[PDB]
Order: sequence, then structure tokens, then C-alpha cells
Amino acid sequence: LLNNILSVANQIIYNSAVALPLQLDTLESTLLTAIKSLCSWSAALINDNRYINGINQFYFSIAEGRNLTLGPLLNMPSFIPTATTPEGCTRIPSFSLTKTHWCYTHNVILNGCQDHVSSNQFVSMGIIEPTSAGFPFFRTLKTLYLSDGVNRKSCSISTVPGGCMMYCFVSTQPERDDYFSAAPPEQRIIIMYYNDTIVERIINPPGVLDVWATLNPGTGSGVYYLGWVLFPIYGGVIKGTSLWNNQANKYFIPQMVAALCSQNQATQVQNAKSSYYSSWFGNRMIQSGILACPLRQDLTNECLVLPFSNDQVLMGAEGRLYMYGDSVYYYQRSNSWWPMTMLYKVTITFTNGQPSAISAQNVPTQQVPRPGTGDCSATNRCPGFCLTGVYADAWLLTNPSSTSTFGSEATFTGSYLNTATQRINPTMYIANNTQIISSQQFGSSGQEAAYGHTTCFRDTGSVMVYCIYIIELSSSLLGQFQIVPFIRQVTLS
Amino acid sequence: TDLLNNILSVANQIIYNSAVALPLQLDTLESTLLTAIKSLSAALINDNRYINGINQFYFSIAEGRNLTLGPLLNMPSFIPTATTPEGCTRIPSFSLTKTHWCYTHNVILNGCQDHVSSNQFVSMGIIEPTSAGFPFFRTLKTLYLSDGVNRKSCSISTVPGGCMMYCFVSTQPERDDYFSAAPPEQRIIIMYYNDTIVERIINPPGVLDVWATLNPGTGSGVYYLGWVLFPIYGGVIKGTSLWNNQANKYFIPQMVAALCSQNQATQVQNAKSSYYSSWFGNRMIQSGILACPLRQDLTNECLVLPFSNDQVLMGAEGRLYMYGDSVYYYQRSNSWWPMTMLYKVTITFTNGQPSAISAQNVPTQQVPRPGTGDCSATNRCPGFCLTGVYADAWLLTNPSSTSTFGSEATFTGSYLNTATQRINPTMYIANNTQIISSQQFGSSGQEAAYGHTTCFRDTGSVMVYCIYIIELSSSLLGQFQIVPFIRQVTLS
Amino acid sequence: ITDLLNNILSVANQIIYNSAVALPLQLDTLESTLLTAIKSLQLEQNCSWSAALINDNRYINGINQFYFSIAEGRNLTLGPLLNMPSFIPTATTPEGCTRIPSFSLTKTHWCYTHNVILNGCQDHVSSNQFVSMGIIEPTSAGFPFFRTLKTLYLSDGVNRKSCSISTVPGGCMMYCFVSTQPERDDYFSAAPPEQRIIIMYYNDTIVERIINPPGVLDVWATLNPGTGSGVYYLGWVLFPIYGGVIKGTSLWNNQANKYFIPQMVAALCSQNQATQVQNAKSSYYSSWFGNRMIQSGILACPLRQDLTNECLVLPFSNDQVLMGAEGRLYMYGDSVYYYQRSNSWWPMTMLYKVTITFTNGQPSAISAQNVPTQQVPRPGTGDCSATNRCPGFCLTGVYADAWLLTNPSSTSTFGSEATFTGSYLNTATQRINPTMYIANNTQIISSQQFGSSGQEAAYGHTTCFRDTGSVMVYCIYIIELSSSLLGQFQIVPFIRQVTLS
Amino acid sequence: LNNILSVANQIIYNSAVALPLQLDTLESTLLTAIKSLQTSDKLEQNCSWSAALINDNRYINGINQFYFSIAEGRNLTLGPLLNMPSFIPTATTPEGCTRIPSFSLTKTHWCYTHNVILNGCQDHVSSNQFVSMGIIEPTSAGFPFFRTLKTLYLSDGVNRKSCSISTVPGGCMMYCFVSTQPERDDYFSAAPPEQRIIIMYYNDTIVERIINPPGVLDVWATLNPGTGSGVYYLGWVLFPIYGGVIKGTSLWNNQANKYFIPQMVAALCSQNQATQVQNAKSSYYSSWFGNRMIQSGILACPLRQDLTNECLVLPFSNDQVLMGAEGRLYMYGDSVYYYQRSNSWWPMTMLYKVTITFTNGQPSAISAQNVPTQQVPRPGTGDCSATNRCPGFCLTGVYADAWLLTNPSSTSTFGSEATFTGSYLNTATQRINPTMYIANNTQIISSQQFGSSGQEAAYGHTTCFRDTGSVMVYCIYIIELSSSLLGQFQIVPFIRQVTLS
Ligand SMILES: *[C@@H]1O[C@H](CO)[C@@H](O[C@@H]2O[C@H](CO)[C@@H](O[C@H]3O[C@H](CO)[C@@H](O)[C@H](O)[C@@H]3O)[C@H](O)[C@H]2NC(C)=O)[C@H](O)[C@H]1NC(C)=O
Ligand SMILES: *[C@@H]1O[C@H](CO)[C@@H](O)[C@H](O)[C@H]1NC(C)=O
Ligand SMILES: [Ca+2]
Ligand SMILES: [Ca+2]
Ligand SMILES: [Ca+2]
Ligand SMILES: [Ca+2]
Repeated sequence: LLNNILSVANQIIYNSAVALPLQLDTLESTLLTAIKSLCSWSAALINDNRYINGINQFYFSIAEGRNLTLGPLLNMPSFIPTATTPEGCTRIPSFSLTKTHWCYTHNVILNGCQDHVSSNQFVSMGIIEPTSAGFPFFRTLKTLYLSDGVNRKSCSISTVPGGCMMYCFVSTQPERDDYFSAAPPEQRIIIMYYNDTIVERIINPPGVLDVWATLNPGTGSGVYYLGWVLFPIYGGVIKGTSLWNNQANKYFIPQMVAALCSQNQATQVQNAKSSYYSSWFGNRMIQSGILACPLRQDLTNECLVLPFSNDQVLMGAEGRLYMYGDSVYYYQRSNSWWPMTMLYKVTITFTNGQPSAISAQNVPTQQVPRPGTGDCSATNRCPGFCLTGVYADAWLLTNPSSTSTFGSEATFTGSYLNTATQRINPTMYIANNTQIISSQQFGSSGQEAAYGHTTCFRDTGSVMVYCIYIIELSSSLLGQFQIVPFIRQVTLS
Repeated sequence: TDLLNNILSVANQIIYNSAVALPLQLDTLESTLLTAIKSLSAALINDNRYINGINQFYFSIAEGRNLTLGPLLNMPSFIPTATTPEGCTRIPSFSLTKTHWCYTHNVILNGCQDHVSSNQFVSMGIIEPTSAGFPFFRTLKTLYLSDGVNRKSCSISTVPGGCMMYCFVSTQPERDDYFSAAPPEQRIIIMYYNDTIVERIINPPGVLDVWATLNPGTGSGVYYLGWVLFPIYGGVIKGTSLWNNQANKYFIPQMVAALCSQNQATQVQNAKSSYYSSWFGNRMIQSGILACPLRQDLTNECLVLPFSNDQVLMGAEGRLYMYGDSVYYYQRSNSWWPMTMLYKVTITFTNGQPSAISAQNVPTQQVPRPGTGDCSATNRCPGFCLTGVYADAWLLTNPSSTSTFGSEATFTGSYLNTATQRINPTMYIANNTQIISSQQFGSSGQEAAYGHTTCFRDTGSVMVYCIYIIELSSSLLGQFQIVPFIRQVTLS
Repeated sequence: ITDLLNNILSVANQIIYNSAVALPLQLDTLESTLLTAIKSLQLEQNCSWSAALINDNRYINGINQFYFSIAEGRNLTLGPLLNMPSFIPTATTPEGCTRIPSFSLTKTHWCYTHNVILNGCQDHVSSNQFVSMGIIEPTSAGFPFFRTLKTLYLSDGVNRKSCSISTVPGGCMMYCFVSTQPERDDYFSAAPPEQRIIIMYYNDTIVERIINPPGVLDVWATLNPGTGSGVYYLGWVLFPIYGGVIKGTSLWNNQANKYFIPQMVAALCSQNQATQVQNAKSSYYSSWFGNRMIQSGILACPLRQDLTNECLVLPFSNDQVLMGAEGRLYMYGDSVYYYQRSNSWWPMTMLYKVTITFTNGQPSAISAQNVPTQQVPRPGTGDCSATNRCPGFCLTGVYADAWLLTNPSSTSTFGSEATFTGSYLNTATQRINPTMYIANNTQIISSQQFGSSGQEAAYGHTTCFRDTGSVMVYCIYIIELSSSLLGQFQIVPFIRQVTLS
Repeated sequence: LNNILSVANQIIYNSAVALPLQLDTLESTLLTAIKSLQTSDKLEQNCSWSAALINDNRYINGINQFYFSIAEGRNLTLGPLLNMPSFIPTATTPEGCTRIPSFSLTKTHWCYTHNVILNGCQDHVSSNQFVSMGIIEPTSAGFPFFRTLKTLYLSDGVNRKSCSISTVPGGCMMYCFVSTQPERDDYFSAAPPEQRIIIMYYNDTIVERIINPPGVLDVWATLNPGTGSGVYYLGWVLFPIYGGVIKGTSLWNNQANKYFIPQMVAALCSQNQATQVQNAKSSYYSSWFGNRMIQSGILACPLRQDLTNECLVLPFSNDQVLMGAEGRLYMYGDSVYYYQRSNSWWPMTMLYKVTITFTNGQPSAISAQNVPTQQVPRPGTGDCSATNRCPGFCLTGVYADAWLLTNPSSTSTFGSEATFTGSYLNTATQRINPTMYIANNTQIISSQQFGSSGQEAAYGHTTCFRDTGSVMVYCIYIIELSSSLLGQFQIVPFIRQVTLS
């Protein structure tokens, strides 16, 4: 025996966790495609046939991943609005794409890039349709501008059937002051349907009052998973709470640190433990996690807050959730001591139809660094307390689970700021665990930039993968920043 | 001993997958599917604050003297930019009525000097107030015409339910259009909010064998008494009725005489000759209006109505406007007179069809436009010229309110403030003889091109806002970025 | 060990349970709830179903074919005229005029159209255009009735002229140009007239569009449909065209030096090859019509309801065809054929097999092989009468198409013995004495003049088909006749059998 | 611990075979049902809807009304003939005979029919019957087009004769008898000919029924529809009829000693009053036609697809009406009117208002009030020509109906000044000189003759209606004209304006 059931009961995990959920996923797509072929209708809000089957997947096998190269930039009419004054500040994009449609949002501040009193939030939704030269056009089918005195900040957006769910917090003071007060900022979820119904709810997740000093959405896309909307969150946890106590003495050091940090192992461990706690931000434990909301117009306390185990994950930061086939993935901003791209496979367990636990498996990487200040520049390799960095997510082009060891040879794409400490030199790239294998810098040396959001998808007609690279660029002319959706091909060379 | 622990650890995951993960997946697959099949113009309306503030003269003559430009206001630009360094967006057209707005521009992938192959972007939407009190141009639909047809020089106009765009199809360099005796393909595209699109080749009567070429003027058309009026211009062939009827006619604006010292005979002779171009195939260069009835089955119902050359300068690009019930025309100064040309247009109908047009100039010596050679911003004397740039203007007071038409008129727009170069974009308010308020955008040397200006009133706050759609030379993305600046015209 | 054995059994049993009855059950429940949501989305008392628009079983397999063997072709004669209720409308005043029929019949139905002039034939300004469609059904006497299922009357003040029509599935496609000045002025002026495609369905949808085929503007001074039927072929609608081409264009240059002399002229004209060749070359160029090259061709249109510039113009090579003229397209099985009106120096019936070559799904070239004949002349003026045999420039003639009763391709040499039928005006110079006939390459073997001598007539369109119930071939001869009582000119659908003897 | 392969193989097979097979099958069921909706909406694309069969808005409110006031009636004149594409089909051989039209127009649409005989105008064995239906729409010149939307040709060996037609919602009802022998023989035999009602709907449903109204058999030796239109009235279709009644029957008995002498006859006939009354009584009996009482009447049919004997025969009182003859029924607003052809001694137009009384939802009685007239004669033979004024037995005349332009009820004395229009053969004894006219009780006030002197003609059916859009009244005059070139006859729908000038 022994050897007989092992591979068989392993073939049942494959049968149940990859084979059947793929058949179901594929099933949903062919029926969707079948539905559109049956007063601007909501059935206008469906992507071209060419893309419905090429969204939220790993597009390349491990072998193909070796030969990937960036095509040249393609010109399309940007769906992202710019500022119309020099001091107008458009920042903090969030972008989500499903089989049917996409959602986009960003924050607008009228005068400069700091304002804890008033801002507005632009939202749009639309579809992808092919042009004449074959390449995609992001067709906006609706916009909204939430401008009503509620300072909605750090918003994450996700597609839902029929429209968008956006998750925001309401800013009334400087970020540091949120870490020091005991009560958290107000949390809101806004649902915006293509049929023009808009319902906004102030939400009260259990386990948040008197536990989390502050709580923010991660700014990167949420995802629609099993009838729930999952959003990335982070914040500050108060001392002496159960969550705090349950997280005590936990730390996570990524697989490739040991060979790169010459500091002694015991000191690495003590430094890594100390890295989840910020004296600057009110002596709170800085915590990443997921917020799970059921898709309902009647929301109050049904949303769940689920923290990641600090054994599995770095200090709390902005982030993004993804769906690749049937697995959920999490990008965590590197706001701590490890300056390399952080991607995890997230296992979610439901109990009584509800998410009750999450678990994170890192894709071990030493590639694509991020600028930071002080002792936590792109060159640091050693655990310690750091509170600095920048958002730069990454899209997985190959399946980390395709290798016998998880993520042994992983391939991903995104943008990054190629410098040690400054926010300059935005560079689009494709990378593996150890090396950048394809790269093109945008603009001249010293060109300023900030956050970068990357999303890829396949035209199943031309069998082509495109990636959109949404980058905040410093504008010399109009606006402090111009959020640009670069689009280009990821080609098998 | 130690395979039994992870054989039941695994067999509990198979319980989970079959009893939780998969049935939840099925519940959700059922859920999103039912939603998609559940999906099987009362919105597309401007806010109450603007519906009664559109297409009017906003100020009295007396008030006009105290108008000044307010600071630029920050709204989300509804005009899409390029996403490559060489990407080119050019030739905007913007139209706003009571219920909604329409917008369009031309997109060239490989730089602004490629004149074959392009795409045309279109959007429409409404205006709503923001918490700071100023307007937001809310886009409710976009379209990208990208089928390989080189649609060029497009004008757009709102219609009830949507937009009507007038384009021509360019298949050869401009100059060849004037030389060939067969005119280019003319198209009318109608795009409704309900996502119906109808596009048709039109052939107005009296075009074939009369007009060597014909273009929309790029400025907005207007919807007037059931018809859609677009500006047009082009080249008329020697020996036709239209050429003959137009023979010996010429127009010299009121204010030219005091500024030009040539003998009257020379001015007249030179003015007669400015309507004819040896460079463009010896055609008479001609301005007019295209009148289309609003229908979805257009072939030859659209009418071409030339202006008399006694009333109007050499044919050029232009724009139509509605102020109350009066139609006005802006005519680009592509000839010898470099100042802003605005006219009240009187349209006569015979048996339900526009049969004639007449133009009365608002006499002006203000807001020059850069041009080459002897036809720069400083020229004051009649001659043949084929140079200039588009720079429309919005009348803030009624030229009909004075005893003599246009004796004290006030208008606003952008212009490029140099003699010969297209640099230094400046938003201004002016009267007939002087600029009374002006704000340059960017630094000296900032390159720019066309500018479309449109004003409207917030009847909640009684503030007038103008949008100045300016074509700006860009260093970051694209060779050009078309920007809709917005600011108050303030009474002080 | 007992714990962690008995555990699996009852657990792996629940898995069998989950996978065999529990999960398939949720699948059945799922299927039912959305089949009962798909059906829940969706009138025959009010419907005239388009399978009315179906020819009778007696004709569906008898249309667009060669009906006789070469041997049977020698023994064909015309039967007596048969009386049906004409489907072609006449005038209601003495001065009304109907002219220029076009008629198309395929497997399922027929289409018909003609031009209506209110005040006499001489008025070429303003007219209206009558359109009809229907099917054929047998009568109790055994012969066809052309049953009209819809009429239309295009009457909006637009001067639609020279219209050709073709069936399409579900209806008709008509091709017209718009006339705004006399014919000769169309050749002189450098911009072509407006072209239109009108699609009319049995379901009452009508879309009419102006079209602009590539390579027309600044190349064709004018362009007309040839008035003969177009055909529906491989998803495209082909129409005969003609017009005048401007000097120094690619097309003019590409035709330079080309001419065509039919295979039987040599035995009939007694002039040295040098002059015959030079005169043939010249016959393609009309000084009277603005020094244009007068040119034949085919217009190819995709069947779609949003036409702008997809229609293509393909000229015939002048090495293969005579001077441009009115014409007609045919289908005999899978082969396209072209009849070309003899408006030039050769007065005999001109029929060709057309080879159409495609490229990327679009037609790109046409080749024409003549069926060499010397029979059925047509009346003309001056030196280009019925009796003329020599090359040279002429601009006179009349439309007189002909239907092929046997296959030109069945012989060793193409067209060495062809049999065709039509009508013709049996005089040399006048439009007089309409005569229905059957003829081979050299002789008229069966002929029946209609009316008294001096009876005035004009165009003739002939269409044949077979009753597969009785194995009888019927030909309909649509002839323009001078009228007295009502109208100045009338168009009549004569029908008779073509019988073997 | 060996049984964990018996289950493990059932786990795999369930998740790898059983479930993917089911998910695949389940997918097909959903797509079959989705394509089922794709197919159902594509059926609608194959339909011409009954909604097509509706007159343009300009005419809908302009139908079946008195158009002019009494005073406006004095200033009416005929406009020039207008030219439209005739909806009435002609013959395609010289001997083909089209005769006996019937035409019915209502709010929504019109119905037309006539008889076709293949060889000559005489036949009692075989003929066919053309039928059509359609609408009226305006042209650019402003005047109507009668647009055909469906045509039928009943050709099946049943010799349908003397057909009258009427519109019904969504189509037409036609009434014919079946002719198997000469007319005279019908009057001599006791059993009447076969009577048929055919209903023809736009949706293509056709139901023919042989009918047997009570009170016919052994009472009427023969019975024919009037040929003139019927009308659709309060759910019933009414048809004119006439025929020969048998001696000794209740109807004959109840009609004995009745007669009708029009109000304007005394002043015009010198004969002794006793000699007049005697002849008027005798004028209802034909010794030539099997010694029968020649009777006019009306047949009333419920609108049902399953008719047998629900149809009713209601004769007119011979005190109220002349000898039995062809005729026509009208709706002017809510009033039913009746034209009786003048086949007897009095050669002038006979119009009557008809009152129909209903007994429990069924017509039971009819009465006729004559519009007193001495205008519009009709040709006849011997002592009953257009000039004759004195009672006697005549059996001669021709069908020539009339449309009332003004309301005879709008004067104190019913029809003291009435205005009507039609055509008539303007000669004393012969069928020549067809003339369209407007007349009042005593004089013709407007008149245009058609064709040359001696133009032969026969029946004339006249129908007027109003373009409410332009406020013009138009009258269609359907006249059988002798033809030479093609056909014995050519039935023509002349149209002109009746202008208030
Ligand atoms: C999308 O919205 C359009 C309106 O905003 C709508 O167009 C309207 O469509 C009807 C029929 O197509 C037009 O109808 C006319 O009705 C008859 C037929 O000619 C005449 O009696 C009238 O005089 C008139 O001509 C309307 O004119 C047209 N409205 C406008 C403003 O153009 C489209 O039909 C809509 N598309 C869909 C999917 O329904
Ligand atoms: C809008 O759509 C959602 C589902 O997509 C539905 O639940 C909601 O009630 C809809 N609102 C309206 C007004 O249709
Ligand atoms: Ca706080
Ligand atoms: Ca040209
Ligand atoms: Ca021409
Ligand atoms: Ca009998």
C-alpha cells in the first residue's frame, strides 16, 4: 500500500480542487457568453467574447515562463481621468477586472496631495473590446464622482455581478492620529450597480471596536469569491487584546533572507519579532488581514475581519487580493524590512457558509525591490523595524503550484521604481524568483512616480496576453500626478 | 504509523471540498448566472442647476464691462489622453445642450504627422455639481470608432437621445482633395444613449460637380428646429453656378479701414482675390452650413448652404452656436484678417427646408491669431492668405442689445499670444477693442493649437463657468494632450 | 490502529455519498432553477410566414440550370403563348410610361422592378420605381402563375434610374444610380453620379444606402447598373455595370491597346486585319460621351444592412469584351454568365461565361469567355445596323438578353454548338417587330413574331425554368411594347413553353 | 484497510468520470434552451405582420363617409386622371379574358377580385378567379398608391362565378356561385347552383365552405352574388344577391302584386296610370328565364370559419325595389346603402338607404328607401334603351354603380338634392363611350369621356375616399375596357381628384 493511496488521494485533491472547479469556471464562461447573444441595457456591461474566457488565470506553463518578453507600449484612449489644474492631485488607484467587466476608482484632492478633511472619489466601470489593430480598448460605460463632504480614503474596489463594491474608510485627521486614538475611523462599503442603483452602508464588523485602533482598506482590488466580497485590510491593533496576545512572539522571515543577511540568526529572529510593533504609530501592532463582506444591500455587522497569522506574513501593509483560477492570492506591500515583492497563496476556510480562517503561503522571491528611506532602502536584507516603502503589486504569469516545491520557479510581471531610496525611475518588468528577465524603463532618469497596479488578461481569439500597468507618474504640466494605464503585450519570444 | 496521520488529514480535505468548497462554488455559479440574465434616458439628464442655464447670453452690456477670469478649477478631465509618448489626440469637438453633452476627438497612433489611418473617440454625458460647487462632467458612455476608416475633421452635435457626428473620409493629402474634381466621402453617424449607432454616407444636393472638396468645420453643430446644423467649408469649382453667383463679392470688416492705409481700390481688389487659391487647385475656398434633418435613414436630405462672400471671409473651419433662439457662427481666420470672427446667422426656410443663410458680423479688432508670413497676427490689410489656427469664442453679452448691432460685445476664449507661432495659450475676456482679463497657461514657449470655449450658468449659485478645451503640446505622454480647463467668469 | 481505520471508512463513505448522491442532487436543483428562468423570457395569428415566399415543389429544383442536351437542342420550338394574370402593373393614364424592367428568379422566389414616368417617356427628370416579389405556383391548366406576395413603390422625389435587381434570401436587393442631368452630361462631368443599394425583405424591412465603391471617385466619370438582373453568389450580390472611365487613370492605362473581336467576324467582314484591329481598338472610346473609355464590369456587394464602401467594382478586360454597355448576370448551376448589350459595332447576341477569382474572401478579378455566335441581330442606326459586320466606333443598339438552353461547356470546343432563346426586334434600324425566337450559333430555328408589322417595342428580358412535375420548360419574355389605350409604353410578361420535337 | 481502494476507486470515478459527464450534459441542456430562445426570436424575423395591412394615416379616417355638405355638393368637379401602377392584372395573350371585378375598401385595407377565362369571354366549365388585398399610401406627387400586399389565384377546376368581395378584419370574404351550365338553364332547373364562401386572411389562412342558407332550396331556382362589394356590418358580412324565385312559394306569394315606380317617373311618362301600374307589376317576371320572379336581395353571413347554414337570405320588397339584378352594398358612416343595377325598364341609377332590423342578434328584415333620381342613364336594347321612361318588362342593361358625395339624409326631404359620382356608358343602346361624371338628381354637373369615340367598355365600380392630410377627396373608377393588343378586356383602376372648386 502506502505508495498507492498517497498518489490516489492526491489525485482526489487535484480532482476536487483544480479539475472540477475549472470545469465549473469554464462552465460559467460559456453560459455567460451564451447570455449576451440574447434605455442602455445592463447586458451592454459584458466584455467582448474574446476576453470572457481569458481573465483571472495563469496564462503560461513553467516552461513558457522562461521565454517571456515585454512588447512595446500600445496607445489607447486612457480611461483614467487626469487633473485640470497644476495642484490637483489624483492618487490611490484601485482596479478590478472579471469575466464580464472592470471597475476603477481613484481619489481626488483639489489642492495638493495631503488633505485629511475633504476629498472626492472618482469611480468608473466598463468593458474591454478589441479595436482594429487587434489590441484592447477599455470602454467606459459609466462614471461617478462621490463628492458630498465624506472624506472617503484608501478605497479598494471589486467587481460584483452587475457592478462594483467599494470599501473606504472616512478620514478626519492625520494617519498618525488614527493610530493613537482608541476608536477606529468610520468604515463604509458602497455598492454601485450598472443599473444606477447605489447603496452605501456604514459597516460594523465584530471584533473591531476596542481591538483595532485604526483600520484601512489595502487600496488594491478586492475580489468576488463564493458570493463574498473579499478586501485587503491593514491597521493597528491595541495592546492587551486577544488578537494581540494570539499574535505574540510570531514572526515571518521569507525563505531567501538567511543567505542574504549576514546578521546572526538569533538577532534576525528578535528583530523580526519586533518588526510588527510601531512606537511611532501609537505602540500598536501593525496588522494585515482580509475583510469579507457578503454581497448584500442591507449591510451592518455581517462583514468579517480576518487577520493573517504573523507567522505567515510580514508587518501590516496595503495590499491586493487576486483570483487565479480557483485560488485566492494576496499581494502585500513591503512597508517593513524586506524590500522584495510579496505574493502569497491564500487558503480560505468557510464554516456555516462563512469565512472563519485564512492561511498564507509565500512565493519565495528575492526579486523586484522597492525604494524605502533610511535603514530600509532597496538594499536592506535584514529584519528590523521599518515603516516605509511603496505599493507595487505583481501579476503571476505562471502557476506557483505547478512545481513540486511551491513557487520554486515562479514568473511574475509588474512595475517598480528602480532606485534605492527615491521614488523615481518607474520600470515595467517580468521577473522570476532571482532575476529580472525582461524590463523597460519609462521616461528619463529621475522621472518621479509612485504606486503601480498590474493586471493581465488573454485575448483568446489571437491567443495573446496583454498586461495593463497602472502607474502614478509625477506630472510637470497638469496635476501633481497623472495616473496612466500603460498597456502592452506579454509575448512568447 | 506516520502515513496514517496525513492520510486522514488529507481525507478531511476531501470531505471539505465535496461538502463545502464545491457546493459553495455551485451556489455562486448559480448566483452570478441568474444575475446576468436578470439584466434581460431619464438618467442622461443634466442637473436641475444647469438645465436652464445653457445656450444663453449671461450678462447685460453694463455687466460685461466688469467681467474677470477666476482661477482654474480642478475637475476630473473627461477627455482621454494617450498612453504612449508618440500617441496623438487632435481635433476636439464639443457640444452642450440643456439635457447633456457630446464630445469627440481624433486619435493617431504613430505621431501627429501621420494623416492616413486614425481612430475617432466619442463620449457623451451630463453635468452635475460637486461639493465645492463647481461642475463635474460626468461621462455616461464612450465609443471608439476603430474600423480602419480614416474619419477626419469631425464635428459633433447633441440631438435628443444622443449625438450626431459629421465626418469626411480622407484618402489622400489635403491639397489633392482640392485638385480632384470628385469630392470625398461624407459621413453622418448617429449615436444614441441606448447604444444604437447608425452611420451613413450622405450626398447633399449640389455637391457633385460643384464642390471639389467638403469638410465639416470641426466646431460643434447645433440642433435647431428639428434640423442639425454643422459648419462646413471646402473648395468650389470654376464655372459652376455657385462660383458665378459668388463672383466679385468680398467682405471687409468694419474695423479694417482705420487700421489699413492702402487705397480703397487696392483693399477691395485684394479682398476679392482672397477667396481664390492657386495652391488649392484654383478653387474658391468657401464657408457654409450643412443642414441635416434628424433621421436614421439619411441619404440626400442633408442640405449644403453657402454663405454669401459679401458677408463672410474666405472659407475656413468654424463652429455653430445657439444663444436663445438665435444661431451664431464662428469662422476661423485662415485669411488676411487675423481677428476673431463671429456672426449672427439668419436662416430662412422655404416649405419646411432651410433655403438660405445670412450672416451679420459682430465687428471686432480683438483677439488675434498667429499666422505665417504677411498674414501673421499683426496684419491688417487684404490679400490672399492660407494660414491661421482654430480659436472660437463665446459671446457673454448680446450683440443685439446695443442700438447698433455689436457696438459693444463681450466674449471669452483662448488664443495663442504670438504673431507667427503656436505658443503661449491664453484664456481671455475681451470686448471689440481690448482684452480686459487674461491668464496665460504654462510658461513662455508652451506649444499649443486649437481651442474650443463653451460657457454655461449654474442657476443655483448664479455663477457662470466656462470650459476652455485647449490642445496642449505634451512632454510626458502623447505629442498632444487635449485639456478641458474650467473656471468661473466672475462679475466684480 | 483501530481508531484511524474505522474513521476513514465512515469518512471515505461520506465522500462516496457526497460525490454520488449529494453533489449530483444540488446539480439537478441548480439546473431546474435556471431552466425556469431562461424559459421565463418568452403572435402567429398575426404572422405571414416567409415560407409563403417559397416557389412550388414543381419549380424549386428546376431553376437556373441548362435544361437540354446538345442533341435535344436541335429539336426545340416555341409553344403558343399562355394566358396568365400579368404581375407587371400597367399605367392608368394615356401618358404614363413604364420602362426598364429588371427581373430575377432563384430557387425560392422572384424579384421584379421597373421605372414609372408620370408624363410621357421623354421626361427623364423625375420618376418613381416599382418593386415586387413573389413566387411561382402551378395553375389547373398546368402552367405557371407568378404570384405577387409584396409590392413597393419608391416614390419620394428621388430620380432612381437604370435599376438592376437580384433575389437574396428573404427578399430583393436593388441597385440604382441617381440621375440629375442628361446621360451625356454624366460622361462629361468628372464626378460620378450617386450610387444606391436598396434591400427589401418580405418582413417589410427596407434599408436603402448610398454606396461608394473604392476606385470609383476620380476614375469613373459615370457608372450605371446594367439593368439586367444581378445574382446571389457565394454570399455576395453581383450586378452588371457600365460607364465611362477617365483618361490617364490606372484603369484607362491598364486597358490601353486592348480590344476584342468575336470569333466569327473574320469570315464575315472583308477588310485586312490591320484596319479591323485598329477600329476595334478605337471602339472603346467615345468622343461624343466626353472622351471617356466606355467600360463594362461587375459590382460585387456583400449582403449586409449597413453598407458604405464594401461594394467592389471589377471591370472586365477589354481583351475579352466589347465596349461597355447594359447587361445582365446569370447563374447556370455554379457558373456565372454575363449578357452584354451590343451597343457597339457587333450587332449579334453577346454571352460569356465569367470566371470570378477571390482573394481573402473578396472578389478580385473577373475573366470572360465568349460563346462565339453570329445570330440574332439587333437594330441600330447608321453604319451600325443589324447588317453591319465590321469593327469601328458605334454608340447605338438596344437591350436584348438571351437564355442558354444547352450548356456551352458540354462540347469539346467551348460554345461550338450553343442554343439560346430570347426576343429581338426583327429589323435593321428600327425598334419594331418584336419576335420571340430560339437559335443556335448560326441560325434561328424557331420564331414567332408578336403583333402586327410595325409594332413598336424596346428591351427584352428572357428567363427560363423547368416544371419538374411535367418536365416542361417555360420561358417568360418580358418585353417593352408601345401602348395605345393606356400608357405610352407598357411592359408585358409573355409566357410560353419550349418543347422538344 | 484493503477496502480503501474499493471506496477510493469510487471516489475517483465519481469526481473524474461521473461528475464531469454530468456537468457536460447539463451544459448542453442549458444551451439547447438558450438556443431555443435564439431560434424563437429568429422566427419573428421571418414574419410580415398583419400590422402591415393598414392604410396610411392620411386615409384611415377618410373612408366610408359622406365627404361634402349639401352646399359643397354644388361646386364639385372632376380633376385630371392621375397615373399610378395599376394593381389590377392584365392578360398576356390576345384571347385572355378578365371580367367581373369586385372591390371593397374599409378603414384598414382593400380587397379586389376578378374572373379570368383563358380563351374568350364565354365559359361555364372553367375559369380562374384572381384575388388581391392591400393598402393605400401617398406618393411624392401627393396622390394615392394602391399597394398590393397579397395576391391569390383560385385555379382548381371549381368554376367560381359572379363573385362579390368584402373586407373582414385581417383579410377578405368572397362569395361566388359555381357555374356548370349557361345562365338560362339555371333559371329552368329547380335546384339552385352551388354557393360558396371563401375567406382569405393576411396570415395565409384560407377557408372555403359550401353554404346552404335556409329558404333557398325549392324556393330559388337560381341565386348569384351581385358582383358589387359586400360590407362588414356589426359582425356580419352582407352581400348583394339576385336570382329567380319559383312560382307558388311563400316568397313568390308574398311578393305578388307588388311593384315599384320611382318618384320621378310620372312627369316623364305619358301612359295611362293604369297601363303603368300593370306593366310595373309584370316587370318582375321573366318568361325567358324559366317563368321566374327575378329578385333582388341580400345575403348575411356571420363571420365564422365553419359556415354551413348560418347564412341568411333576406329579399327586398318588390314595392321598394325594381326587378332583381346585380348590385353593390356600401357603408356611409353607420348607414347601409344599396346600388341596384338597372336591368329593367327604368334606365337610371338606383341607390337606396337600407334599414336592417336585428332579431336577437340576427338580421330579420330589410327595407329600402330610394334616392329619387332621373340622372345617369345606361344603355339597353329595344324598348328599354337609355331614353326609355315607361314601365314594361325589360331584361337588359349593364352594371354601373355610384358613390354618394353628399348625405341624402341631410335635407328635409330625403334625397331632394343628392350628389353622386361614377362612370357610365354614354350611349342609348350600345356599350361604348365610357364616361366618368359627377351628377345630381337631375343633371350631370361634371364629365370626362375616356378614350376615342366608340371605345368599348362594360362594368364600372366607383369608390371615393379622403386624404385627411391634404383634405382632398379621391375617387377610383374601375372600368372594364375593351382591349385590342393584349386581352379581350383590360380592367383599369382610373383615379382622379374630386375637387371643390
Ligand atoms: C434609441 O433611442 C432613439 C431615440 O432617442 C430611438 O429613435 C427614435 O426611433 C423612432 C423609430 O426608429 C423614430 O421614429 C419616427 O416615427 C415614425 C416613423 O418615421 C414617424 O411617424 C415619426 O415622425 C418619426 O419619424 C424617432 O424619430 C427616433 N427618435 C430620435 C430622437 O431620433 C431609437 O429607435 C432607439 N433605439 C432602439 C434600440 O429602440
Ligand atoms: C440593480 O441590480 C441588482 C442586481 O444586479 C439588483 O439586486 C437591484 O435591486 C437592481 N436595482 C434596480 C433598481 O433594478
Ligand atoms: Ca483610532
Ligand atoms: Ca477632390
Ligand atoms: Ca459625371
Ligand atoms: Ca338551376
